[PDB]
Amino acid sequence: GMHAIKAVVFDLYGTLYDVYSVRTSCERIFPGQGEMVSKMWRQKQLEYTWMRTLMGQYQDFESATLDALRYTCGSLGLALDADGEAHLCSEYLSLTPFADVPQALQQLRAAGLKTAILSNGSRHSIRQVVGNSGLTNSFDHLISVDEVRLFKPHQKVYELAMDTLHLGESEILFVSCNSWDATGAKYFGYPVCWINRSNGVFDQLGVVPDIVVSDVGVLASRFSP
Amino acid sequence: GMHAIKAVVFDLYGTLYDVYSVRTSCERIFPGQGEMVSKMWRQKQLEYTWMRTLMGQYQDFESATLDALRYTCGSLGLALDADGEAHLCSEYLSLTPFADVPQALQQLRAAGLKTAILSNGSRHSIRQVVGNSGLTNSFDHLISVDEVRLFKPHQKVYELAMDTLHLGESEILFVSCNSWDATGAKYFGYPVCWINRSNGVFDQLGVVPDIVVSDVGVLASRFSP
Ligand code: NI
Ligand code: NI
Repeated sequence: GMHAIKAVVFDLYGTLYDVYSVRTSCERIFPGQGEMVSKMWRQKQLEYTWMRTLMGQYQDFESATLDALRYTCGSLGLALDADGEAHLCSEYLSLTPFADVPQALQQLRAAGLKTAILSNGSRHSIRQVVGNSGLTNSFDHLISVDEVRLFKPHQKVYELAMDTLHLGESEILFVSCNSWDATGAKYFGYPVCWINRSNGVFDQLGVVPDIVVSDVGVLASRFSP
Repeated sequence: GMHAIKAVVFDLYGTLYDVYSVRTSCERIFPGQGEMVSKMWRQKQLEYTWMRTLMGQYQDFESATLDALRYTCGSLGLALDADGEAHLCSEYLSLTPFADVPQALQQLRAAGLKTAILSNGSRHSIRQVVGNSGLTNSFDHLISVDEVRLFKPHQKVYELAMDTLHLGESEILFVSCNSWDATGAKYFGYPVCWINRSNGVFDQLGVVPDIVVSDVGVLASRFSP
């Protein structure tokens, strides 16, 4: 009556879609160095979300992406012209979905559950990545931190899931591959499922995730129509 | 009147003291993985400070340091017992000052500049780092984030320098090697010095620092007795 999961809420980047899709195109421009440019870019992208929220300087995710691209190349000593910048950025809008995700999502819906994305992306960025993958019909709501002008893991961002879904905290399973994000949402109050894709270890940020699985299809296997 | 620099506020970790001085202890305990352990430990320490602040779950710098150390080891498959934690964690209370630092501090006071540390450190960790290196006399104020229960670069942290100095925003030159920290102060309102020791590039977080030098020694040489 208040205690059981009714909605599954996903982060977008790194749980549903692979942010290192962009390595292929970094590789073209910087031969030999696709992994490392793209590993740094993502890291500093996440850092800039954190720093701007802590500083009171919100700028949307596309902007933070560019700023992080620019730092990363200057930092690594690499020239990138305007056309490079433009193309590598446009590439964040067409990340590949992880291979378990489409079927996982059909089964979550088949088990009678609402589905939503809660993400640092702009409204546009989210619609591009989901739209470009053809999984537009798989989600009931697509929620952007645009709505509050603060990034994860600010507590006002997690609040948007329950307010959009009109559900209690215990009714929402928040799902993420990133520990620090599951941890934010758990402190907000949602039960949390950590996807441990990599065989790693949870953050020591004071909280143990309710559910741990190796992939979204496992998560899906947990529910019954 | 209220437009000229009167004090120099330093941050501690990575500007005054080398956070990688723990490297030799780490390499002894984890042979062949000591640099990695020292890099990741430090990076996850920073991320936990930013995470706790953003999630409203403050815990002091020493607690963060232990958390990060346990994460780091779990993540690398390195086992560590209770005594090894306590050992390595104690090493962080004894960081090594950069070469240039003590004499640069003697030279900045010799100009009638007030001098403070404003640090993410706890009241104990600050005293212990500054104290064990015998530099306690060179600072007029040791200020910890403990008085606000908020880590950098939250704007309330940067406020404490001007309140404790009883000075104007334009009369404090905040000095850090960490551009994200220099960036946070600048949005605060203080003029910043970015010390660029490693020879890199400043964050694309929308501000440009006011002075750049390569050393605190070089900075000290800009101030007349
Ligand atoms: Ni119930
Ligand atoms: Ni003046």
